[PDB]
Amino acid sequence: DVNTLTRFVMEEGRKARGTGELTQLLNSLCTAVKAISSAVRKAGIAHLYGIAGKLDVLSNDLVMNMLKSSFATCVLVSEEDKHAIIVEPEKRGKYVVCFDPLDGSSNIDCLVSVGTIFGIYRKKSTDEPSEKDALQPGRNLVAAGYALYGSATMLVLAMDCGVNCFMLDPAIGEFILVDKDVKIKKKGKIYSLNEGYAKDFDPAVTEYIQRKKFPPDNSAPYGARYVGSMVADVHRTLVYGGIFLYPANKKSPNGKLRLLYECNPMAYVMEKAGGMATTGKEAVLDVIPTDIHQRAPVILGSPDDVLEFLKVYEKHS
Amino acid sequence: DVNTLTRFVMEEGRKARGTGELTQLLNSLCTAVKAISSAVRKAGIAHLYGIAGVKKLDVLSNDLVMNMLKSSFATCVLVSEEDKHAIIVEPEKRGKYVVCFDPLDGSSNIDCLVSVGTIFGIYRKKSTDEPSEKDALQPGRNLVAAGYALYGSATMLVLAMDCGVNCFMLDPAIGEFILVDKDVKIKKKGKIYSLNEGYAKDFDPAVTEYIQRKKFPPDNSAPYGARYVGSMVADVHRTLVYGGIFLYPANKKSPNGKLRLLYECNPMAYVMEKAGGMATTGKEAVLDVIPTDIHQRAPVILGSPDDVLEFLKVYEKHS
Amino acid sequence: DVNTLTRFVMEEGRKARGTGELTQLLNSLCTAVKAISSAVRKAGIAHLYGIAGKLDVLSNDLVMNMLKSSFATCVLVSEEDKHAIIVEPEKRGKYVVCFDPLDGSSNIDCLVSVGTIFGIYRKKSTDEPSEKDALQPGRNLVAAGYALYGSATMLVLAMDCGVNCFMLDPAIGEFILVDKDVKIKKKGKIYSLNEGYAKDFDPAVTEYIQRKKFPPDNSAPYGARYVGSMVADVHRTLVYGGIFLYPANKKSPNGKLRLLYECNPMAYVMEKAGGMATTGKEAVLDVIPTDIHQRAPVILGSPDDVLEFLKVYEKHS
Amino acid sequence: DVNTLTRFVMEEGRKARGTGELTQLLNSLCTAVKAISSAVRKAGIAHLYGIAGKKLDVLSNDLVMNMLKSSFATCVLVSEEDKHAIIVEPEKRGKYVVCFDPLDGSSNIDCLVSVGTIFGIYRKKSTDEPSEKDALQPGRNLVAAGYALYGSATMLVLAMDCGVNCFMLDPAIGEFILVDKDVKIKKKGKIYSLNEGYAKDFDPAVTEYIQRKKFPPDNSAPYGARYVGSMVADVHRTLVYGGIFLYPANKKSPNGKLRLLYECNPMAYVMEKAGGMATTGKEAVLDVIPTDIHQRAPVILGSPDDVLEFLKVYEKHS
Ligand SMILES: Cc1nc(-c2ccc(S(=O)(=O)NC(=O)Nc3ncc(Br)s3)cc2)cs1
Ligand SMILES: Cc1nc(-c2ccc(S(=O)(=O)NC(=O)Nc3ncc(Br)s3)cc2)cs1
Ligand SMILES: Cc1nc(-c2ccc(S(=O)(=O)NC(=O)Nc3ncc(Br)s3)cc2)cs1
Ligand SMILES: Cc1nc(-c2ccc(S(=O)(=O)NC(=O)Nc3ncc(Br)s3)cc2)cs1
Repeated sequence: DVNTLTRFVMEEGRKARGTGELTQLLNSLCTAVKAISSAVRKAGIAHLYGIAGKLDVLSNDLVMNMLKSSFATCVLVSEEDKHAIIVEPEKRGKYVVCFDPLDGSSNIDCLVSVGTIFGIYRKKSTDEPSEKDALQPGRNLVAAGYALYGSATMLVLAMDCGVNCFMLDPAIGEFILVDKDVKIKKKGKIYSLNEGYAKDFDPAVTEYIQRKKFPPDNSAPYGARYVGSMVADVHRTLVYGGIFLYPANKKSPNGKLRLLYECNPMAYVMEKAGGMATTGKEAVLDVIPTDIHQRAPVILGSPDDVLEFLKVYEKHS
Repeated sequence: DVNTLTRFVMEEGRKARGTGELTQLLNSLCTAVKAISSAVRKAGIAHLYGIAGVKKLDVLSNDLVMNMLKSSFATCVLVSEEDKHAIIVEPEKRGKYVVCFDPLDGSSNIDCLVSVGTIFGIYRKKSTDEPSEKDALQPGRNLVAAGYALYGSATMLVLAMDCGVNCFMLDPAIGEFILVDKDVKIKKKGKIYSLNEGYAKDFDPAVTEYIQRKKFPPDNSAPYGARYVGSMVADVHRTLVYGGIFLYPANKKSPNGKLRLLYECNPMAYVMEKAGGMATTGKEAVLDVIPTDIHQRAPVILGSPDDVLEFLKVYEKHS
Repeated sequence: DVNTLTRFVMEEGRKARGTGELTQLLNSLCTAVKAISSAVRKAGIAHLYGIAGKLDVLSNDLVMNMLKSSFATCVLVSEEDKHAIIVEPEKRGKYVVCFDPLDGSSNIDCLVSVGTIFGIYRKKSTDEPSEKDALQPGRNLVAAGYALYGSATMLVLAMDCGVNCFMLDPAIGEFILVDKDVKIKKKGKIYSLNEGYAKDFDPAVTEYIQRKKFPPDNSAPYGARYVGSMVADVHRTLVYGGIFLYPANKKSPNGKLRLLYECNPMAYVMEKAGGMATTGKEAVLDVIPTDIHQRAPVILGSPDDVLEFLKVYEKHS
Repeated sequence: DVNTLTRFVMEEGRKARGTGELTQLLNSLCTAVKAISSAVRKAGIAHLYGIAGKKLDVLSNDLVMNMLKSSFATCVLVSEEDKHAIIVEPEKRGKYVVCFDPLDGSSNIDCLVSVGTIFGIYRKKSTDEPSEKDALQPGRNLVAAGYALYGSATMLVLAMDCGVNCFMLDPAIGEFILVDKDVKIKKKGKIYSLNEGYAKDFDPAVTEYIQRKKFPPDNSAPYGARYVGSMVADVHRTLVYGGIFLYPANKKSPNGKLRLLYECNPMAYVMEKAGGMATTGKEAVLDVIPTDIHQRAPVILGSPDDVLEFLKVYEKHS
């Protein structure tokens, strides 16, 4: 029996007897995602080229304005904005949203896959809302996921009930539920990172990579895949299994990806799917942030693959 | 002044005073591509999941390309990645062109929504014999037109002909390919290398040396970045747009590479060379290989000319 | 501040502190309507004509299956089905829905406007669901409206709070609120009926129309419009004012249009917009039905116009 | 075997061994029509209502004007939206003259009534410098004419010397698919179409003819009545279902209401190529020699038997 994202979320929200605010949040977010998808696939591009005589900016505006007008949020943190955005009192709800409106858009000139990442916290304190309300560890997440604008558009939504995948049918502008209660493979056959930085690798990374090319137990070498867009690489990791790494290097001694709106949502999706996500020293979701734009190293994916990396890492202290 | 793919092609064809057959070819090809794009983006998927109470995409794409080319009255021999033998067009629909295509390259991993694409190469039938598979056994040098459609974050048709390379963006609101990049030229040297390094234990020694030169530059230069989508159209297109180098080389286990010459290597080599880039097997230009089997494989290394030349120096250094 | 149908209905539903079932129903119907629109605009027709080598039934299937799977309905009455459709026990909700899935589709070969008409009732008794639960007078309506597949696609939704109009943005599949709390003109300048059947007119109908063409005073005659598709004609009546008639005559003493899923929803929209809708003998919404497919004469529109018709109608009674 | 509009026109163009200029015109027009369709169906309206924080008839006119100019096929363009004819700049001049109504019926688009685009295409006949006079040709001189109907779906009807062909816009791929080949209208229909709101102004022939439709003197069944009020919608129904369409003169419109250059002549061309008729009462619409690009004309068109029946009544009243 068919189901849509909005209907699925309403049915779960009613079972839980919530106020409805989270459903309003998510529905508004979905409206923003469908709007971004339409622009990313270049609907209307003919008008820009004169038929009748920016993209990361528009995506950010779409998310900001739909979340503000949902009456469900109070603090908004985006990759695009230096400081947290405080929702005006007459539109304030109880939820905090950290998002990357068009992740990977730096290389969008080659039509690489792009996406939107989001993580949702409930505001905890009785104080007036402020940037400090976004400085929660990932354990505190209420919901997280991403929209992938790849060969098709897909929304992956992780909540405490698990992970579910919804395909955008653009003929009717509806997210169709296509993969329920998704679990990642225990172990995969693909590893994913920028090997251009081989010169800067920690020794633990270098050894782990050598095990994938020259397997010590006589198994077959892993394949290598690296789109260079986090949402595409993570979603392949979810679908086919395997492991994704953005460890520390010389240009990025704390890694390059951002903790609040890149690492935490993907880590949350992995763990709800039976996967893992580590910085090397701890779980990503346990990192207590002190800066909304702070960076974090990330290694995630199938549990056997991450655990193997952690064994190698532990060997190097 | 705005321009669309069809009109751009009509204006060039009229200037050249051709019969119109090639324009009819290209127009039918674009229609199948618009149909492929719509299925790839999962238009109508709600019906598969029971909203009202079916072929895999590579099968449907092959049917779309096949049926539009046959019904274009411009073709006589069609080679597809999907079919063991060439298709001979029925006499009442026969035109003068030979088309080799890959209808949905990269679709094996479309379950993760990776970029996919369509690759095509167009030849003039040269012999006066009855049309046959032998008419597709032409070297890449003989191509009249070649290109690809990339179904990525957006859909783009790249069309290379003797006049150069032009890029057309599909506006899905109106189903028209909008001309957005005219007479495109690749960077002389790039900063990205692209290949499956998981198989490093099987690398040819020249591939091992060249890749290490990229990671640990001997001249104190900055190392290159690495990108490998695993879908040829996406990787080659990034190579065209940002410059750099793409490798699917031969090794001991794969002495002739993995990619297919007629409808993967030749069309991309033609696009590269028209953009001021290069494309080599290691031993020669890809477009100079004289094929003997429509599904034969070929090693390919392509991209910015300085990068390809650097590879070829290393390849020669290993005798 | 932008608003969509889903967001608008959730917000009223929260103010009203309801269980959420009605919001679930309407969201499901909305999805069916987007699906009908896509098929009506002939998306994918290329495949029907061989590029790779019914419409009213499909629309009926879309509505039936979306409503059944909403867990909000228990009895479904459609123009397309001889008997009421009883929702299976494990999916039964509290609402009764009467609809015409593709009204006007008889002339769809000429690309005429078509539409979907719906009316929603609360099941009143605790008995086992049966056709009898749909035999409520239009006065009992919880919500009613229509979707018009015209030059664009619009959903007109009438409830106790008034009538609101939503434009389908097909680029993102969202119904945008574009006209809030709409009211009909007190008096209009357009009359609408099939004059080809003039020889069968009731004598009061003949006189009233003659007064529209040959006003006994010094005013200008009314204009005439008749699309032949009820959703199209009633929506024009709502937007521009005026009067729409499908009256009774000697050969059709009860009219031809159907009460449960054409006359009552349109009469309800009219009354919530400050209009009127009469059979000649009483308000349409006061008719107590005895058969789910029963017919009812209907005259509706701007109140001064409807009241003028009743004046002429009394003279011949 | 499937066929599209562009493919259908090229194949006929190759057979005719013409230069390609008309094919270039028509392809450009079809591109503007798809852009109009997308706008008319309100794609992107969410942005106009603030999702991120031109009137339709003006936009449509811009789309046709700019696509035809850039086609290198036209020299004089006449539009319902512009007071004077537009002369194409010299470096873009081709041989064709185009009269069009970019969004006919848009006056009542607030109620989502069907709207449409009407076009008629002429070869420039005079060798003088291009000017407004190059559009003052009788409809008999048309090379191509037709319309796009933005109704429940979008359909393009194309009439040429070879006959009338109907193409359905599949919005999933932005392609016009051939769905009705070489269309012929019914010899006689059962629907008449006109604004009876002007009954007090009808001349006696119109009054008698309508009375014959409601009270048939042969005791046959009355015709049904339909009047959308949008010309493209009413004419298309007439073409598909047969019957008769009327917009006669009245007191507000002593020379008729509909426009000769880009409403009456193109529909008259489509009707006659479909085996129908289209008359002013005094002569065939296509025989009227215009003197002013926006001049009006009375029109009665549709199935041949129905028009011929009207003309007998017209003859009876002298
Ligand atoms: C996939 C999953 N979703 C949830 C979930 C979603 C939303 C909430 S909520 O707090 O927003 N409550 C809420 O919406 N109630 C409602 N009343 C009427 C309507 Br209609 S929806 C609570 C839980 C849990 S697992
Ligand atoms: C981008 C470029 N395209 C070409 C090109 C394209 C097509 C041809 S052709 O042989 O097909 N001739 C042809 O179509 N003539 C025509 N007659 C009437 C119409 Br309308 S089009 C020849 C050259 C060269 S560079
Ligand atoms: C336009 C208008 N709509 C209504 C209306 C609609 C639905 C209902 S309801 O009974 O379904 N309750 C309901 O949905 N509660 C909710 N809780 C949380 C969320 Br999120 S929605 C009640 C009233 C009145 S005027
Ligand atoms: C449906 C119908 N269309 C016509 C028709 C259309 C266009 C012309 S034309 O003068 O433009 N010539 C022309 O296009 N030649 C071409 N050669 C190759 C290509 Br490719 S196009 C002439 C006649 C007649 S009935």
